[PDB]
Amino acid sequence: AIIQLPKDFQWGVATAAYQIEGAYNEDGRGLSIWDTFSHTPGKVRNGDNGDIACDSYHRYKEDIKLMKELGVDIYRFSISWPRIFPTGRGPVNSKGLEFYHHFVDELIANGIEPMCTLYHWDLPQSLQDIGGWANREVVEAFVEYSTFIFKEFNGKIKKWITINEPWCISFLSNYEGKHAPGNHNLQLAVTISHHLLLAHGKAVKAFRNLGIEGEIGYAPNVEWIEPFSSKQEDQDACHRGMGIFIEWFFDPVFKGKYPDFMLDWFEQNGAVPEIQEGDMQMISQPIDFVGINFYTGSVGRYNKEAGLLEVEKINIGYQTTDIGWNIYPEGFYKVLNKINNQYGNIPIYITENGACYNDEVINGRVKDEGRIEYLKQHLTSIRRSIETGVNIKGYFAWSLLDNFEWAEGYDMRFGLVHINFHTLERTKKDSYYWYKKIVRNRWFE
Repeated sequence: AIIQLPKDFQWGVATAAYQIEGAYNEDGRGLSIWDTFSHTPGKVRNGDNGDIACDSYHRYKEDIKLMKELGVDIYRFSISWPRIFPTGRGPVNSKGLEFYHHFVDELIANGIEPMCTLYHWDLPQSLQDIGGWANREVVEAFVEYSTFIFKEFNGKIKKWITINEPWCISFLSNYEGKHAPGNHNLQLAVTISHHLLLAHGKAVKAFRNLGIEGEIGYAPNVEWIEPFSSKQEDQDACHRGMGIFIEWFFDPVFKGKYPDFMLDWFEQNGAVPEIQEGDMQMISQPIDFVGINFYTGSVGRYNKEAGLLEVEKINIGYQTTDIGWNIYPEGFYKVLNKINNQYGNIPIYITENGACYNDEVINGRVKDEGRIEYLKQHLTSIRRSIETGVNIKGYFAWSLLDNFEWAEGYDMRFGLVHINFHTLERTKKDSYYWYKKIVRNRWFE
């Protein structure tokens, strides 16, 4: 069966600063909460950290050459906030600011549009010292940082993401404690989630006010959770299971409200977001597009002992990637429909989609056919979604390079390009060559 993507469909790859850059204490860069966290005993598998990573701070021209051969239209990357403002505020670090000027200019020189994520989890440790995202001064510090970057790049970067995956920044980082800074407190996570939406809306209003050229959105991750049965308790369990990703972070942006079923559930569990007057009006700024990060899904069954949301996620027969995530391309199609039906025809970029497969170099080749199959399946769901009328503009494969995968360290590879983390040698995988052909041909079988 032939799958054909539209002529105007945009192809990209995506990375994040702390995951690839390295040079963590060079050219004036201050520490982030992920520097602190990954050097804390027991927080990252194998004691990995992002001190060196792929060393893409230095080798960014070698990485840009990889992308021109690949043929992508857009490159999604992030800016390290503590590389621009080592303390989060105050004096600009000139070497860090010029690094991204050299990068963006060389990108455009090679014919690649930049898409910039302002915040991809590397909060300056100086700001975490005063409470981090729990402190509304850090929200303001984000606006001032974004404003600096907007003005600094108004000619060159025309696609912008404020906050990447606020669900991870808040709940995964401050309730489950698995990501930096590693707290375990539901009320704190609930309030931090509100502050991230506030930081986003303020960054958006700044973008408008200053008349920056281009378009701006944010990049939530979402899952599809299919009800185990028609029983109401299973329907509600899945409503909650997806609502923590979708309604909780989309309703404030699109409808100016938090969903009542989530508010009531949180309240029964002792948490209420601390909303100050004018917050909701500031959150609900109009955005140009939404970035969807999608990897996985499941079937959900009500179970009173299944965590806070009381939903048991069941693998009813999916393949899994090497990090253990269900492969559920039909869920991808369904979740995009859910979003289109609830929030309208807003433009959508798939700002992340990819698979962990830990395939090694053998005779100079990486035979990662599992990754090719994953990409085929999710690009098929995107084609189905476009035909159903979802306003999908492009696709970013996660990731260009194998990189530092947060609490999993270097052992969980997502790249199209293999990285020897001892030698920093790059090796194009089979999926790189496949993606290259698909980006050019715009069809596959």
